Amino acid sequence: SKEIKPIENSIVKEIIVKEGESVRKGDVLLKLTALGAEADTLKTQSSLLQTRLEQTRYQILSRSIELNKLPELKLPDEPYFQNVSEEEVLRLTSLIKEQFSTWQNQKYQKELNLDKKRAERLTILARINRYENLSRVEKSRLDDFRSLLHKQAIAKHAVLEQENKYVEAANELRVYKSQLEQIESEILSAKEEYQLVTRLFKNEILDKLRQTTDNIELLTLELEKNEERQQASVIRAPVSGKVQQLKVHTEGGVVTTAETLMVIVP
Ligand SMILES: [Zn+2]
Repeated sequence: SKEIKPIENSIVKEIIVKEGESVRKGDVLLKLTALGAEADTLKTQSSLLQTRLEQTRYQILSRSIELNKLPELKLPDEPYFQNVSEEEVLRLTSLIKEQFSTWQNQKYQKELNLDKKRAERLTILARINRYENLSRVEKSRLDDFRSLLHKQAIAKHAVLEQENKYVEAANELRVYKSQLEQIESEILSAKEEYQLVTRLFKNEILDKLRQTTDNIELLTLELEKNEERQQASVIRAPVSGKVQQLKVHTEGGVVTTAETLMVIVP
């Protein structure tokens, strides 16, 4: 007495009723899935898996920053990590290893420069000490010399050459002191270069981790829509009675909203 049509163009997921079967109002007759829903959901799920792999990547790298060494490169076994291919895991671990290696090498280069500057500073300090001691010695010998001038116990020539020696010592000292100031400045700059590497690495990891979080959020919303559309529609008997004129026996075939799948009499 009443015709049964699908609310939307779909695929016959399950045929529960047979021809001539008696059903009550509310009994399930047919379950349908909307066309193209499973493929869409599959796509969204794939994207989710990828984004989560990336999330794992940047989490591991952040941890490696905190440890200055890589943690164990394994996926946690959570339900979103149930359909991961060997290729995806390999790609993940390779990416992690390569980024960590590059970071470490950059650090080591800047640290190398810094250490070179430190060694140079040590050398400069040694020279400064040397010529300060030399300067003072020549100055004292010269002072002893030049008032022997005023008691005419020494030649002017000896005085001139001692003054020459002292002057050279003092000039060398001044030069190396200036060099000390400059190298100290360069050491400061080198420290800032060394620190900048890890600073930027840490920042970039935080940024990417945030991005993956946002992406997981949006993809989750899209997945929610997909799951809402994909969930099987159930057709329940609007009245109790007999199933007649059933024109559906193939699971997996297409039915349209204009098609009468069966009638329930009366
Ligand atoms: Zn001379």
